[PDB]
Amino acid sequence: TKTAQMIAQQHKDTVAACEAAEAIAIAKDQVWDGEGYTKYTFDDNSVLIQSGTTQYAMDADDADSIKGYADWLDDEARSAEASEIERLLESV
Ligand SMILES: [Ca+2]
Repeated sequence: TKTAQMIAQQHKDTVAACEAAEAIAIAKDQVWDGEGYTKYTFDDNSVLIQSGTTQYAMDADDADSIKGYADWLDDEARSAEASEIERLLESV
């Protein structure tokens, strides 16, 4: 088991996993698009990648906010949430 996986298993909260990763990473790279991501590469060629947008604040009375929630969900969760999202939009 490589370093990135051990960090992800032992430090489930992003802030703690970040401390572990930054202590030993040989590279740190940013992905700017989408949620934004920070990539920590380790000596064993594993990589821990952390999302920069892991929360969403939805105003249920605002169509754009609801649509933004839907877009921010991954595809599988969006399918699970689709009928609720439709209910929300119809109520606006
Ligand atoms: Ca995500």
